[PDB]
Amino acid sequence: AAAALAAALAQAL
Repeated sequence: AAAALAAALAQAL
């Protein structure tokens, strides 16, 4: 989940 969330956030920003 760490990675999943990291990635999504990278995209959002």
